[PDB]
Amino acid sequence: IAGVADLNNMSELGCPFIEKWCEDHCESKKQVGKCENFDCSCVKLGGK
Repeated sequence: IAGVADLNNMSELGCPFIEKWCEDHCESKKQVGKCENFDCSCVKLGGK
């Protein structure tokens, strides 16, 4: 279960309705944010 056996996880093309919510959280943290198709991840450098 926890290893998932799935590739390219943090591509926003696999989570394009979720990238919005990750930007909203990581913005509060001064990060840019990205989605990993189940949760979010806060990249400190970014800009799409």
